Amino acid sequence: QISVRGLAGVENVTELKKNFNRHLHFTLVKDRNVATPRDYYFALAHTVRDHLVGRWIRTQQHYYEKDPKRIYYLSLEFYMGRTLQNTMVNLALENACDEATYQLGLDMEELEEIEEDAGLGNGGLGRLAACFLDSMATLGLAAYGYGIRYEFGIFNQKICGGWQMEEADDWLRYGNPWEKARPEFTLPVHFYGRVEHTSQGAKWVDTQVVLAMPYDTPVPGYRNNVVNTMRLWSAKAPNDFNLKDFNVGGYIQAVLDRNLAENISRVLYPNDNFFEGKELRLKQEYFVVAATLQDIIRRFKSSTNFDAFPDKVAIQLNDTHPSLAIPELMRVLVDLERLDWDKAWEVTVKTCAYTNHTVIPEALERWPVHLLETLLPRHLQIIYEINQRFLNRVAAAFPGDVDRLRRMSLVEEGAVKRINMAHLCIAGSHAVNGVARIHSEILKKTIFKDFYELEPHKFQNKTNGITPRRWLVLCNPGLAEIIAERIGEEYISDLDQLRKLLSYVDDEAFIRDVAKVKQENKLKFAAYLEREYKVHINPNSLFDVQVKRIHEYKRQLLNCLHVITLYNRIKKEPNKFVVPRTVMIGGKAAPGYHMAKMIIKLITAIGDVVNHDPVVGDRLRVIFLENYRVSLAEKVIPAADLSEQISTAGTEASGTGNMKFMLNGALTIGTMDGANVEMAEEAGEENFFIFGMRVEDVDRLDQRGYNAQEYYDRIPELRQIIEQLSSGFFSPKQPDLFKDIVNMLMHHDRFKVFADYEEYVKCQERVSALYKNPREWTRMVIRNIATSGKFSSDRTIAQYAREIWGVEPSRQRLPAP
Amino acid sequence: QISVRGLAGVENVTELKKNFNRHLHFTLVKDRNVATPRDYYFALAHTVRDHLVGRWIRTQQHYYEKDPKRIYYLSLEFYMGRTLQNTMVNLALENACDEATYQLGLDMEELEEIEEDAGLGNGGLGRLAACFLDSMATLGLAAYGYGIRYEFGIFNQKICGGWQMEEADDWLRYGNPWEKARPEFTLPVHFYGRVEHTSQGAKWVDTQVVLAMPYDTPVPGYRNNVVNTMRLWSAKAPNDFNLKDFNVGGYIQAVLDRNLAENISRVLYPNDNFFEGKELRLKQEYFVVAATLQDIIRRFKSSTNFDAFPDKVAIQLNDTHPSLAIPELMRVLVDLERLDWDKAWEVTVKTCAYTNHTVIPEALERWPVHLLETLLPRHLQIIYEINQRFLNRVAAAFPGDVDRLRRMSLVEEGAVKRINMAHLCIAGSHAVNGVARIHSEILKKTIFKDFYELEPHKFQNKTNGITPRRWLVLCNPGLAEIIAERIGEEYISDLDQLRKLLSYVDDEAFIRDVAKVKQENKLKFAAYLEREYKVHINPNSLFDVQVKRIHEYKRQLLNCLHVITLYNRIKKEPNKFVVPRTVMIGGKAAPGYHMAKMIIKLITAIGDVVNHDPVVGDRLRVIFLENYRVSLAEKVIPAADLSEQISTAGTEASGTGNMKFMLNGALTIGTMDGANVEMAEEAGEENFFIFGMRVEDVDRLDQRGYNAQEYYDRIPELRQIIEQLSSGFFSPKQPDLFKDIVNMLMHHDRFKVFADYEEYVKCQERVSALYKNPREWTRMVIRNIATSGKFSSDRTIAQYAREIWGVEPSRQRLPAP
Ligand SMILES: *Cc1c(COP(=O)(O)O)cnc(C)c1O
Ligand SMILES: *Cc1c(COP(=O)(O)O)cnc(C)c1O
Ligand SMILES: CC(=O)N[C@@H]1O[C@H](CO)[C@@H](O)[C@H](O)[C@H]1O
Ligand SMILES: CC(=O)N[C@@H]1O[C@H](CO)[C@@H](O)[C@H](O)[C@H]1O
Repeated sequence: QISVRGLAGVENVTELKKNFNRHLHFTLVKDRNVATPRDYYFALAHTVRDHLVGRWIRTQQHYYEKDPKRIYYLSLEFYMGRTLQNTMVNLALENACDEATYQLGLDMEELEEIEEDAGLGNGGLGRLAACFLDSMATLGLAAYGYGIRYEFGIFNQKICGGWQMEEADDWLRYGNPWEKARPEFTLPVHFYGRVEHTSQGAKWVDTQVVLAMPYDTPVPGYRNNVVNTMRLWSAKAPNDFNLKDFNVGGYIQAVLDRNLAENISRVLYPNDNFFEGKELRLKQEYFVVAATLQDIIRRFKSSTNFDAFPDKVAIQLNDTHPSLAIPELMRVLVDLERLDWDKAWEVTVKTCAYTNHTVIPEALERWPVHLLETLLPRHLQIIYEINQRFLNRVAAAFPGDVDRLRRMSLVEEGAVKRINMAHLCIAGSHAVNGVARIHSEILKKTIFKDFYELEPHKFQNKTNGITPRRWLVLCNPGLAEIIAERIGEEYISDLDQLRKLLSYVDDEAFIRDVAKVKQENKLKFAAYLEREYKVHINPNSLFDVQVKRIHEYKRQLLNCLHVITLYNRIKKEPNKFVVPRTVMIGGKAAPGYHMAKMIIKLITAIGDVVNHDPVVGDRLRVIFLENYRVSLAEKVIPAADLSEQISTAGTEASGTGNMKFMLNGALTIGTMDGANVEMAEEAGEENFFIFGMRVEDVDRLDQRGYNAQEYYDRIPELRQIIEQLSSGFFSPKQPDLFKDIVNMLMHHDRFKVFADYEEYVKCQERVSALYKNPREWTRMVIRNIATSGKFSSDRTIAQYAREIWGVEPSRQRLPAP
Repeated sequence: QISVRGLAGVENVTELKKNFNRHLHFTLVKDRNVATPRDYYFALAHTVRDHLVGRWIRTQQHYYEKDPKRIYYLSLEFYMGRTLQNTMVNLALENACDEATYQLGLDMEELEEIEEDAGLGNGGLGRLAACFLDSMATLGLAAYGYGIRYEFGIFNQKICGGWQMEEADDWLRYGNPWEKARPEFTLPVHFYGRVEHTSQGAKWVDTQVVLAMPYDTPVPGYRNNVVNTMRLWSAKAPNDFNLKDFNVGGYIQAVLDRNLAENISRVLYPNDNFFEGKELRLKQEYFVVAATLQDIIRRFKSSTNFDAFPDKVAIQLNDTHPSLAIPELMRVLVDLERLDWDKAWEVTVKTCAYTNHTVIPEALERWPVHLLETLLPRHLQIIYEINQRFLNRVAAAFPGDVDRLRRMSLVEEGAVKRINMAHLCIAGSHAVNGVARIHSEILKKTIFKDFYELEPHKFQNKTNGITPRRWLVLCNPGLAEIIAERIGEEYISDLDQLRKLLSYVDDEAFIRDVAKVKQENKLKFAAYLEREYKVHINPNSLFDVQVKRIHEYKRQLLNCLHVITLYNRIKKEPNKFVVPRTVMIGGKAAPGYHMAKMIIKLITAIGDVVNHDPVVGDRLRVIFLENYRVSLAEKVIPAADLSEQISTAGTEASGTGNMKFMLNGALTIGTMDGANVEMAEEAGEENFFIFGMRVEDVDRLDQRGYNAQEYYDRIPELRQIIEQLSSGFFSPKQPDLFKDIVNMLMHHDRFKVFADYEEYVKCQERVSALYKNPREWTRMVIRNIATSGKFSSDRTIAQYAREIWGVEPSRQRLPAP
């Protein structure tokens, strides 16, 4: 039992064992003779859950009594992962439960592996929302996460014949012990219908009604007894009209068709940085917004002058997905509360804040007018009015600038009329932020330049972060322990204290412990790999890892080119020494993203060749990590030596995986993109492996005109690789299998893979040179870990609180349980 | 607190209050400040449930140890109603819980009204299965009820403008504390596909797979610590093929289409005594049978010579709904276990028993061959083989009788080929029974005459019954108490002891108590009527009740004719004295049964006229009891004076509502149909109000030819009624509203309403004459209650056990909890 895992004191262990047996009997209705590992997992989950309830109830009672300003984080994604260990960590019950289960003859770590991941997110955006919820609770903010309870989260990825196969993530199959259904708080949501203009105001009538049933999940802060709530809405059909609309096609059919309204919360769209304008997605977006706003207003009216609304409520929009909150708030205030437009607008603007997460054009939401027209007629009218008044403001500030007017319009003209949701968000929010310094600057200099010129005060930066609880203490206890031994435990909730480790960079003892922990993590992971999936990696090789969603801008393809280069160099000089490497690439491709699926096949195709070449031996291995998800991230990241963050400069808004690797003892090879810039700034550029074009360089190349052929003609090693791909060297039975990839690299590569190839290969050689010197590699690692403090989501949330929401974070512990 | 409700002893009450608060806090996550009545209901339900778990686990462990013969009751319907009070009654916790909640400042009776009915049945057939489960547990049989967990049970009936409106019964909305999901025991069910004949046997391949997930509900016996199980299957789509069948229409659509396989357990077909040959119904029937048989075999292989199978297993088929169990058992034994046909057939016949519940032709299941052909190709082949071998047996016993062969064939020739499931059941079962003596005789003399001649030994009778726990102790505690005061509590599990009450028929004290209880029940119900539904009945009037499903054979129309007769007689002689009556009619009509819906409208239309006629006053009231269901039956039956059981002789197989009224102190007016015959036999015909044609009389009339016109021409009062209906007297704004009803009564009444009119009216006059003499009315009531013992489902189950299943019932209490 390690120090940071809490105390396992007599009374506690005895009490836990007692309650464990209680739940196994009464809750699961089983006895020790027929109980399976899953039964034991659930008995433990219910036992831990019990310790959470008391504090959950008083935290909420507390907010009712003190009535502080409330923060509502709206997101269509919350990538939570597993909850058991995280709950134990935050409640300081890990060692007690470990002992209690040990005495019951059970291995707690094998029980934890039974829990299903709550994968209600695609990647970075969804996981950021999860880290934020943790930090808001740890900082004592009266915050509520609001989203959708998808019955099917991100699909489980299977690799068959080297190809990605998708299968439904039935995560609720065995039940979810963490959520609490609150059917009593069900709210109605309206769709379709038409607008009627009456004597006093407009009325939205003849609508289809769908019920929103909330499920609450507790979010515990770190050892402060604060337990906030994440409320997820589930779609339910009403019992009437969805059957009472008589004169029709039969009783049975009417009941079966209920699964037409309930499909709204059925599944998560599996896209990462890609907009898909489907009606079902729009319905989901309005569903979460409509239900949430009614809940917010209801809670407020308990706290009718809405002038104080902005003082008691803050609504944060995670991307444009929940952008309809702006016109919906206006609708309720104008149509239902009967406030004058101007007054309602003032309240709305002061209440909403918008966070932008990307500059990629194919990721921006632009909804066709005909869709909004049919599904939400009243909102479309409100949007037109907002646009009209906004453009009048622009025209007054920039007289005669007619092109500026069309550029800033919320309504985009063309083949099909569309509403630019990003423009909607900027107009209706008092604050707009990017997620990394370089991203926020790009927003002001390019994409939102016109808006910045009109309202410079709205634009801000809030560099992303990750929670040190899940991403250090939970997944890397070994490291957290050796750190605690030197500087105490205070850093867990004050990551900046990791800087104290700088005075240990020359400590022979510490250097040895740091390296020891990494080695243990690698052996641990190397074992998991065989135990599950039967694979052959060598724990002595350099663990080169690139895990994140598969996307062309992420450039998994550049990594592939390097891997093939290494392979060719070995075959050319077989008996020459090279630092052994285990290259691991993992990530999911969106089901309808062809090129992404082709990239996965190439990676496995390369492994098929490299992993079975006698001459290579155990000097180079290429493994594709199947079903990359939060729980897998918690295993591979602590075991990594090299972190690949190689997106084309200017494409990765921030990145968060980069921060996770830095905190866990891996060195980083990457481009000056997103948060990589600030990470290098914090650690010192001489302690980072930076390469490739900077944003300025990419722009030059575009002015010039990118011609991949040039690089192909002047770089022999690159030419060889392309010829191997084209000739079928990696696909014997299908010679032209990778023709699309080659065609893209050569004629229409929007991300300039070839442009950074030479610089990349050279930088990688420097990485291999340092790995040869264990002591110096580890000292550089220490300098990275020691300067990763700025990337704690606690820092990020404290900035949102003070600069956007107008609330003060607190580390004060709540009056016990 | 009344005696029969158990003890409320210090330690128990203290413990219950403690656990109540425990669940309210930890389970519901609420505190006394925000808890609603529903929250309190759930805290109490979980508290009572806890006392059930211990015994449930040891009962099952007990069956595993002693390995007795097991009884499997297969039914597509289980009309359970509410579970809270029933559980308390059977565990002897009613007074303790009453006191415990009282001390917590809560009214337990108002909490009980919050529980939703588990309406997984249509009427008599489904409720019989529920009473049987109770009796099997009370008699210590190792029995399991197997059915389907419909997410939508029988629709909730609303009356709008006098018409029936249907709305979805979302009974699981707030959760079900009584069931326990057992996802670990999920089993696959196959559909479609094709048959392949290989070297060694036939193979069913290329099928669609649907998963069957079981949910277990505890069934406690009466104070014997026995807790049996009712396992209900829920449909689940697999995560693969229902997504892995690549090369198709999109990821999102594939996930949404999962609600194509899961629709199997979505809703209960709302038909009572009416066959609807839809594919979805056939899928439900096979779904329950396939999942159940695999579960049975699996449990057996734990108990490979299947020769002992019939000694360890008994399968009871409730009607033909689960008839596919016969060919499915053969399929598994022949195709999977590789037993020779003859051996497999011997086992199947000795294992299965069939109970027939009706002789109405439109209720008999006859599935089109093309349906079975496409959905279950292997089963169709097995059915043909069974038929072939059965007909060879018939041909050998009755040489040259070619018409007998076509009459007995399982395959029905004609416009469309169909399989007669009843013939299938008789051929593949070792016992076939009717549900009342007269019904069982009709089966042998008519419908199944040919089969009886071939195998006389298979035909039996098992008169239906009702459980005295729910239908006396639970719904009429007042009566159970005054009975217990005189003869003890032993009768609750030995109803025959009620005969001792015969020696109290002249007891002035008892006569007074009996009448007092009825009066209290009527006041109680008269109040409920106003509290809910705002209505005006008078507690001093005779409560004339007819509650059951609306159907032409049940003759609610004959009752209507009498009601109109009374009304007309009053209008003719306003100032003449007549015994005051409150006529109550209630019941649901199947959504697609036009005539049934028209009958409901007529009843309310009559009330509209009669209830607002100044001259009538409070002498006659016509009320339509909305949403008749089990919970409503528990309220109205104890309050009834007159029970209407007036089906056309030979149409009501047994009836069970008739038994409920008899046990609760109501006199009966009825035809010699179903169990009415045996009830009159037991009580003495001079203590029953019998009228109308007997079965023999109906047959004569059919030989003759039924001509309604004759009765219309010779009965002035009847003529007047028909003319009032035709002229629009009961539908002013729609003069011909009831044209269909009149047309039917006059030209195509299959149930001869007019033929029994005169006899009915006269009998009703005799009922009014006796009601005028309180003392004599009550003495006759006592003679009915005292002779209702034979109708306890404990008697019924004991007979099934000894004469069909080959097992001995036991009243021995299980070794405590
Ligand atoms: C942290 C995380 C991400 C984000 O990784 P990036 O490299 O920033 O894209 C994606 N998926 C999972 C499961 C994560 O844990
Ligand atoms: C007992 C019962 C029935 C059966 O009544 P019959 O008059 O035999 O048709 C039908 N419905 C409910 C809810 C019952 O309690
Ligand atoms: C649309 C979307 O998911 N954008 C992503 O948001 C996360 C969290 O801010 C960033 O780290 C990532 O670089 C950016 O691509
Ligand atoms: C098909 C069907 O529901 N038949 C019914 O079965 C119940 C229970 O046996 C009988 O009481 C009733 O008279 C009979 O009509």
